[PDB]
Amino acid sequence: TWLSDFPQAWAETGGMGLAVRQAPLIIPLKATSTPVSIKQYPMSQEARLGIKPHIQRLLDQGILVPCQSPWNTPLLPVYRPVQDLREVNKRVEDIHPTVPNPYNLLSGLPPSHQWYTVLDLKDAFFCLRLHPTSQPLFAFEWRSGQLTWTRLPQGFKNSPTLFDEALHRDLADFRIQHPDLILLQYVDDLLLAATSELDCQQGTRALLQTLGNLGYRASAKKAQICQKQVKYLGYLLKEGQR
Amino acid sequence: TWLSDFPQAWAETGGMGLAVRQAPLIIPLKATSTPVSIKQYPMSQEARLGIKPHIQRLLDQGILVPCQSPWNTPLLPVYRPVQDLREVNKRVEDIHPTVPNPYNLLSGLPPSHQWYTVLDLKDAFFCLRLHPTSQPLFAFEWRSGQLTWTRLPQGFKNSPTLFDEALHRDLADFRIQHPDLILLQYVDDLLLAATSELDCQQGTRALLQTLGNLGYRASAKKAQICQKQVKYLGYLLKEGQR
DNA sequence: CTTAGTTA
DNA sequence: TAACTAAG
DNA sequence: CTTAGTTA
DNA sequence: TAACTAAG
Repeated sequence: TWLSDFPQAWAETGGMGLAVRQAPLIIPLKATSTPVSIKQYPMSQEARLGIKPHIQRLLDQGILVPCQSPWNTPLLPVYRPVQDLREVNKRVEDIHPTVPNPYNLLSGLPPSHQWYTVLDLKDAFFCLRLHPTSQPLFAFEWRSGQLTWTRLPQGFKNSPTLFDEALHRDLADFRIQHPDLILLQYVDDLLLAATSELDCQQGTRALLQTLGNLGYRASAKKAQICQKQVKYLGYLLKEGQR
Repeated sequence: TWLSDFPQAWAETGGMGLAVRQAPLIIPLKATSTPVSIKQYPMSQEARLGIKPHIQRLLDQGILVPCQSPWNTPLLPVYRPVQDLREVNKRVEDIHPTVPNPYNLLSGLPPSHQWYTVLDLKDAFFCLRLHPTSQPLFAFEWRSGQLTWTRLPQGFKNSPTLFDEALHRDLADFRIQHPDLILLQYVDDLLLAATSELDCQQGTRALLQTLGNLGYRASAKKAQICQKQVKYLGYLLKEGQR
């Protein structure tokens, strides 16, 4: 089936992603910013044990590395690790928000394309590398020393925009090679639209092959492939309605 | 002095006023109104004894009379009697508010008239009679039976406007007979302005004589007569300033 | 006393 | 939501 | 855990 | 002013 033909494209089979064509991102600070080091709220053993294997997996994957940084933000003591990056966000230069609202994005769907494929990318932000100069920005304490992210982190205010822009650059060629297909991108949520079941299945094969090649990974479990009706961005797409 | 020449004009000497040229006022109700009878909150003996001689004086003066009315509003249990006429006010037809704001009224004072007389009328509203058909509107309980007002009452939403309009009608002739004088009226607060101390003193004599004749009474105690500087409506009038 | 409107 | 504030 | 924004 | 509410 779909899973077997494209082992590289699916998170289930291809391993953790890494966007090989994308240069490691440099994150510019506002002109007056200096590092802020916020103390870690003491964590209960229950929370620590809950979070631990997630931290170990990320270390194993090279997504977290040890560091010493003048920056520090807290992990929430209440599992799965959630970092409060608000004080970092305040010190990072704003970028223009280029991610379209879903209502506007969907206006780009013609009544002519009614065969749909929906993919969502797994651990999307983690596919984007962070330049070593920007890594220390995102440090947190783990017990003893600090760890930090080598990839675009959750909770960082510019992650959705930077990811959406990176994927747009990576999929520019695909769009050109398949000028009849409709591809909607909302950060990590993709909808491919076609006129026929055949166009859709050939399109979908090409999109998966392309994604896998670029280093992105889709969720095989959640994939809606070549259906006349799909869920996308909390809409039900059917009869060309919605 | 001023007090002796005009015994009729001063509250101190002329007795309680009564505007003899003014027809007893009829107070129109809104189209859907019916009487409201609000129970009297029990009054402490302390309050009752405090209020009593005021009530007796008003009865002696014919300003309050006994009655039986389907209307009733409460006197406040916490001296000097204050009637809560809000439920009556809600049922009475609105009139246009014609009393100018003091800021606008004072704009009518030319730099040329800098000799001032200020009078305030004592118990102004009580000078205006209420038509017997409208008297029952304002009834309250006194202990046992009801009493009501035979004159325009305090706390009634249209009293200031109706009084201001009535006094304007009564002083229309005076204005015509003294076209050089400036007369400002703000309900019961009057300012007469003149070019010279002589004009002011002759004007003031005429205004007092006219007021006394019409049945209004000014406070001799508070009167500011023929001064180059006076207090009027919480302003200090001096040098033509304010 | 109750109550319409504002501020905390 | 509670507390004031100004009023009748 | 803290905190910016809304509602009560 | 207190209480929620959604977030990082």
